[PDB]
This record gives sequence, C-alpha cells and structure tokens, in this order.
Amino acid sequence: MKELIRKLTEAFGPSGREEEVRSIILEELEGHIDGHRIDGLGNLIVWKGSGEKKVILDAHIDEIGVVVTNVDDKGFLTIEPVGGVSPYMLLGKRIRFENGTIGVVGMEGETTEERQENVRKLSFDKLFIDIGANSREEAQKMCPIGSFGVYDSGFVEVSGKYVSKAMDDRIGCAVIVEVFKRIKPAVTLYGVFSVQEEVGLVGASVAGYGVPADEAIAIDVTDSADTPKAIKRHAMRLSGGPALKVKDRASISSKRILENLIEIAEKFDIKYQMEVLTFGGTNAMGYQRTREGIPSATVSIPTRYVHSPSEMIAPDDVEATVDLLIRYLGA
Amino acid sequence: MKELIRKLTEAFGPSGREEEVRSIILEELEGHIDGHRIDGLGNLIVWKGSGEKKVILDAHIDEIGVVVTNVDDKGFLTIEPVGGVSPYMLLGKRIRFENGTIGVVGMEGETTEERQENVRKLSFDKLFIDIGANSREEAQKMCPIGSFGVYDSGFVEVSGKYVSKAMDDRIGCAVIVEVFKRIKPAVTLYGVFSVQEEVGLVGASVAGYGVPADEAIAIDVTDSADTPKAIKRHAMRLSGGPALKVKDRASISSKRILENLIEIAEKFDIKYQMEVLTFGGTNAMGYQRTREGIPSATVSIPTRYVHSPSEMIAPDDVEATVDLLIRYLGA
Amino acid sequence: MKELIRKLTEAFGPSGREEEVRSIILEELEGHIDGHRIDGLGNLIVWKGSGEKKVILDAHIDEIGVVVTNVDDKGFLTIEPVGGVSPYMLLGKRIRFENGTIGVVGMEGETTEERQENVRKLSFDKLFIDIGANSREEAQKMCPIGSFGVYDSGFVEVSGKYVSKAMDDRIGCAVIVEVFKRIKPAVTLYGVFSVQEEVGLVGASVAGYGVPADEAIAIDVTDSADTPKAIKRHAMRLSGGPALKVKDRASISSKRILENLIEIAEKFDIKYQMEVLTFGGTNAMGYQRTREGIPSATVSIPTRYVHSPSEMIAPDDVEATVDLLIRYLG
Repeated sequence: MKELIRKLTEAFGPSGREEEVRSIILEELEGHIDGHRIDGLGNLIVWKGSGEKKVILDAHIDEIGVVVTNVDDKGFLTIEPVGGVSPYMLLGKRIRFENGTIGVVGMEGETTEERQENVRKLSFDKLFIDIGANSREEAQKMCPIGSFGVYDSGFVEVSGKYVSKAMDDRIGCAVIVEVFKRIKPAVTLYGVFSVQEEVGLVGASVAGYGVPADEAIAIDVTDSADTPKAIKRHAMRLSGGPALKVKDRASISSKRILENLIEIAEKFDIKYQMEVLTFGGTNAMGYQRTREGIPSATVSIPTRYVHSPSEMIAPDDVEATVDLLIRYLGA
Repeated sequence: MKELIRKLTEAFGPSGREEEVRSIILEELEGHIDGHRIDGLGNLIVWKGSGEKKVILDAHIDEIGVVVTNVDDKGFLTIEPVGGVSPYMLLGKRIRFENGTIGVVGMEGETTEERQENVRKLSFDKLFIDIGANSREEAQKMCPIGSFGVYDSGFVEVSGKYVSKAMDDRIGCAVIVEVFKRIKPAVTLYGVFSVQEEVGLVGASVAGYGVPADEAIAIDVTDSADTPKAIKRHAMRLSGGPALKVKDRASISSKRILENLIEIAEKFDIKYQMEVLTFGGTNAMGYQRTREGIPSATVSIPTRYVHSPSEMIAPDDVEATVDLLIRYLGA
Repeated sequence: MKELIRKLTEAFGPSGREEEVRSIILEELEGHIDGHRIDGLGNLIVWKGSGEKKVILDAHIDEIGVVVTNVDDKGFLTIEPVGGVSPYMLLGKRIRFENGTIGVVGMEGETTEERQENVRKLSFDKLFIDIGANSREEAQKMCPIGSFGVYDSGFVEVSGKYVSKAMDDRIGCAVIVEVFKRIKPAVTLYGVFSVQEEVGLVGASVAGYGVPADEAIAIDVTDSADTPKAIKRHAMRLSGGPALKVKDRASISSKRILENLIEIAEKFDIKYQMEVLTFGGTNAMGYQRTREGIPSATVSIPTRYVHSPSEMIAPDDVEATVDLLIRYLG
C-alpha cells in the first residue's frame, strides 16, 4: 500500500483544486470498478458490485493549504489559510504552488521586540511568502492573487511509521481505493472521493444526493493522542486499529452501523478502538443530512500531528481498516 | 441606474421583511422577463430567454437591521441585531421602522465613568431606542416587540461616488435588474432575488431547488480595502472593476466559472480584480449545496464601510459588472 | 558555484560535529592549496601562496541544530538547541540526525487551551521529537542521549535566488573555497574553516593562535532587511553586493581593512554596501582577541530568514564577494 499512499499524499490537491488527486484515483481504480461519474462540484463517484444493500464509502480528496490574497510592491505575497492550517505551522516552511512555484514563508517585525510579540500572537497578517520575485509585476506573473498552495513536503518512512503531508485525507482515499482493488462485494459498493471537506464539508453535502445509499461510512483521520502531554480526553492511539467514531462536533454515528462494524471486528479479531472526538468534523455529517437522511458513521485512521506537514500514521491501522471494510462489505 | 439604485437602497427590507423591495424589483422588471414566481420563503424567481445553458443570477434583497425585543415602563425599546450590525454603528443613529416610526438610539450609563466603560465594550444590552413614547403601553402601540427596523438614511451622491444604506445587496439587485433590462440572452437566464441572506443565507439555500440551473453566480458586495489603514490582506478597491471571488469563508468559487468570467473580461477589456475575502460569506454557498450541487461563483461590487449607514460604491464598478455579465450571458 | 553551495548547505555539520563538512571542503580544495592542518578542536586550516603579508579568510563550518537530552517511556526525545535555533522554527519540521535517523518535532499540550498557551510562550521544554520508536529501549538504540540533529531540508532555486539550510555559514565556506580555486595570491593566504561558531565563537577563538596573520577577514552571513516589515534599523539588502561590517555586538571592524576593501571595490566597480548590525556576532571577534591581537574585519553575504531551514541569498552578492577578495589579495 506504501506506493499508493506515497503517490496520493504527495499529489497537489488543496480545497477547490483537487483535480490531480481525482485523476490519480481514477487511474488506480481502472479495472476495479464497474462505472463512475464526476459531478458538478468535482466529486468522483465510482461503483462496484450488484448487492442488494447499497453502501457509500467516502474519503475527501482535498487537503489543507494556503491561497494568495495580495501582492506588495516588492513582490512578497500575503496568504489566507485554506482549511485549518495554523500560522505557527507555516513559519520557515516552504510552499508548493499549483504551477510548481516554490515560496518561503517569512514573518514581519521591524524590531526584535516586534518579532517576539508577533510570534507570541501569530496571525496570517504577520506572515508573507517569498517566491523570489523582485517586483509586484514579477510576482503576479508567477503567482497571481487567487493562486493555491500546499506544504512542500513529501512521504518518508520513520522507523515503521509513514510520515507525509495530507494523510488527512489521502490515507482515507488510499483505504477506499485498496478496498475496491481487493473486494468481491456482497453489496452494491459506492466509492465517493469528495471535494472541499476542509472548508465546510462541501462535496459530501451533495455527493449523496444522486446515490441511493442505505448506508454511508466516511473514512477520515483522527487525533492519535499518544504523544507526550497529548490531548487528555482523547483515547485514540497509533497501532490501536481503526477508530470507530461514536461522536464528534459534526456528527453522531449510527449505532446500528457501529454495532455491525464492532461485530465484524470481533468475529475476525480485528483490533479496533472507540472514538469520541472533542473537536473537528467529518463528511459523515453531509450524508446524514442528504434527502430523507442516510444513516452514516465514521471510521478513522489514528494520525499524529494532524494539519502539520509531517502527519504520522501506523501502516498496521490502515491495513486493518481496509480489512474491516472488506469483511463488512464482501470478501 | 442611479434612480434604480436610489430606489432599491432606500426601500425598507430587513431580513424576513423584504416584501417592499420585492415589489419594486417586480415593477422594474415588467416587460423584461418571460415569467416569474414567488416561493414559500419569499424568494422572487424570474426568467428570460431560451438558451441551452441554464444560469442563475442571485442577489439578496434583505438588508441588515434591528428588531425590538423588549419595552420598559418608560416606553424605551430594547433591540437585537438583524444580521451583522455593530452596536457602534447604531449609536446616535435614527432607525426607521416598518410602520414608518422613527426612533433614536441611546446608550446606558449611570455615571460618566460607567458611560466610558460601556462605550469601551459596547453591546446591545447597553443600547435602547427612543420613539418618543412616555409609557410602556404607548410604546406597545407604536412599536411592539418584534417590530423590525433599518437605518434611517438615504441615497446621496458624494463627488461621483454613490452612498446609501443597503448597498449590500441592493446594488446587487440593481445589477441583475439592469442585466435583465438590457440583455438578449444566449442562455436561459434565471434571476433570483433571495430573502434572509444576512441571517444565515436562508433564501439562496432553497431557491435553487426548483430551478434546473447549470450555473449560479451570486452578485454581492465585498470589502473595498482602499481606505487609510484598510484591511491589509484584502486587495479589492473601488474603480478596480468587478471582483471575482476566488474564496471567502462560506465558499470557493467554481474554477471553470471564474476562468470563463476572466476570459470574457480580458477579451472585452473590462476592468476586474481577483478577490480572496478573509471574512464573510455569500449566497453562492446555498446554490453549491443545492440538490446534487450547482457549480457556483461570486462576482462582487467593491464597497466601502459595509454594514454602515453610508456604504459607498463606484458607479463605474457597477456598470462594468453589468457589462461583464451581459458579455458572459448574451449581447 | 551552485553545486558547491548545494553540497555544503546540505552536508551534516552542527556545532561540535562538523567532520563531514570539513572533509568536503578538503576534497574541493585539492590541488588548490599548498598545505593544510586540522587542530585539536577540528578547525581546518589551509594555506596557499607566499608573500610578506599574511591574511586569514575565515568561515565557520558548523550550523545550528539540536541535541537529544532525554528519552521517555514511549520512546519520544527531548532536545536542547545547538546555537540560536528558535523553537518556533522547529514546530512540525523534520530533523535529520547524524546516523541518518529522521525525526518529527511535535509540541505538548493536554488541552486545546494548553496548546494555545504553549504556542504563545514556546520553549524547548514544550517540544519533543518523534523518531517512530515505540519504547525507550528502542529509541536509545536509534538516537541515544547526545545525538545531534540538523534541519531536514535541502537546496532549491527560487526564481534566481538560492535557498537551503545553513547558508549560515556554508555560503561563507563556498566563497572562501572559490577564492582559493581562482586566486593567484599576492599574499600568503590562510583559509580557516572553523568550528563551533554558533556556540560561542569557539573555533575562531584559537584558530588564529598558530597563524602569523597581519589581517583577518571573516566571511559570514548578515541580515538582509529587504522583506516586509524587516528590521528597520538594518540597511542591508540582497543584490546590494558584499556588506562591509562596520560593527555588530561582537566586534568593530578595523577601519583600515574596511578602507582597503572600499578602495578595491571602487577601483574595480564592484557593488558593495555598508553594514551595521544591531544583533549577532562573527568569528572576527576571535581573531582580534588572539595573542597580541590581529586586526580583523567581516565581509557579509546578505541573507534572508537566517536560522530558518530556508535561508535565502542572491548568487550575485556571493560572486561579487569572491570578486572583492580576489581583487584584494591576488
């Protein structure tokens, strides 16, 4: 699965500009799906099988990023976050823009005391991007206002863990692709690779509309609270298996679906952990609220350092999640 | 357009009580539309033309305002904001209520020290409206609880700029009315004049449901950051032409639609500017999330002092916006 | 020069562990120096040419970094800075250790409020490094206490500018190495590639002791204050040519050496700029305090985002500096 994960995480796909991710996913799926369509928002919907029960598996293909809001006379850029990227994460980091341009993030401060105050209260107003331009005109040629960027960081293996940008939610995309590659479905299986989750769960809010699903299961990342002084109320851990989301701020999972997943996990002795998340949301909310309502749940990959350029996952949890879905939906 | 703008901005239409504005728009459109309907929430939907492509143009007809929440023994009124009206804008101001009553906004404070602290952290809890009542009973007769009000201020020309209340989004309403008046559409053109945008984008959230649109373009105001110490990360300026919204907190514009608009603008050499807004939202969000999803974008009029009683626009920006839409949708 | 700069900035050389850098400098200089020695601290001292005047050119080969101070039960590392690396620069970054281990820097915070508070007043006590270990036992094997690390970042060209880690002071090293490759020296030219500059100017404090120098010229980075809301009292800019340091907190340059350099630049139409730095120091201090005192000066390469993992220079300034030195000494 490593190469698939490496390819998807490194691909350029911030919210609203996910086309490259969608294409890579389509290619990977060729020969493993019966059909597909791409809707108006850019959601990729694929299907395999002919079983009576219809199930959606959803993962979002957008990642967090930045967008250029202004250019000054000397050619430095200002940016606005796309999704929940912290300004503290950006300091001294490199940004990769859609056209391949690389920029360096710098912070303002006319005095050492001002720099010290700025970092104590960091905001995007105090940040800028240097793309090597020497004038406004030159910067506009390379990266005009409205240009999107992502972390300039890639996949690397760290003593058996995988580290990359955009585990959120390329790791989810990889899980679902892998399910389609392997499964002989007992259900009619719908794969939705949805846009713009990071800016309001937008794609999954409509992707369900044209899909007659009995169930929707969102696959996403969750907080692995096993680091020093981790979020105390969060129980999730690396290598603890798939995390079955009881609740987060966006949704409460269908009890019936969780019980099914739990029974499946116990029967096949798949390691799993229960999740209640005290912040954040997932695409499950979108399917839940579509039409007359699709009962929905979330299965999560425990991930360290979410929204950093070095998100970390345990490959055993990913495999177990693909296994759990396969046992639940087929063979 | 001056008389149309003067008429629309001066009309009484706070969120949920937009009827007078709707009637005016209907009267102005007479002879320029094939048909119209008014839905359950009060959205006004109109159509002209027979083209293959179906396009919605949306402007919201509600304005920010106040609503009466309580009355005291002496006949003074307490109010709650309707939409994002700041208390600071309110002070010393006159409010015009639906039944035509004028009220004066006053602030509490039993000592000069108290008054100073109140203005230091102003809130609606510290404000009251004086409508000349001498008792609760008398006030209850003039402006009972639940009466809606708006700014008592009107249209004025300021050295060639237009100033009025409710440029947001009467200026949007004017643009669409003027498009329908002039255009010979190569498209099927749907005009949606939607209610209750200021209180959660309520109207545009359902107005698309019954309209088989290929595209939706929201016409709304945006922050013109060309005043002293303006919002630094915002690029928009008066006389910079229509602002093509890449993103705001509510939506990311459809890339294809923006590119189409950009090409039209370059080809006909219409002044335009690219917009990323660091706060706020528009009706584009409602259409994006409608049914299976309508690809949507926003085109904005640069406006100074948004949500004040003296919002300011450049007539050239409005005309260029009218021009851009005509070129995009017809001749 | 690009490839020399790319190689040097990417090499592993934090203070006190500069060996890999020293080897590369030696390899590059082969055939361009008459002789060399490495002293007890690891300073690499080289010489070329003969002449009555003896001149030192100095660049430090160490870069800023981190060192492991402790390990917990779950296998996470705590670190201490080596030199002036800000904890804010480390958040979410990757660290490359000497034996090649890669680590991820994370921050503590048991509540969302705590995390915000920690970010508000960040310190090394709030940081940890994740190397993928699942236990202390496993971690001590991979990266025991006392392991050194540097930024895991590399050289990239950004619209005609050079960006990498450790322009400070690899860019100084490349300049001096380049002078040696090109120069036919009119002096006896001493090149000192010194250690532990970032931790108190240690190497340059003694590197001059065994060298009979008339003059010392330190080559180092300086603050390029041409970014938005840059340090307002700093005038130095990219593409402004080499910066002649009148003063910083560590030293005041010899006026005589500065005047010679100014005259050389004027004579040969080399662009240059005057530098006054309100913070920081260079190896020039060490030479001036050596023995009976060696008159010393600093010539600086204008650099943006110093002590970040993405330091930025203009190749024209560097090339102009090589030029200024060749003109002066050969």
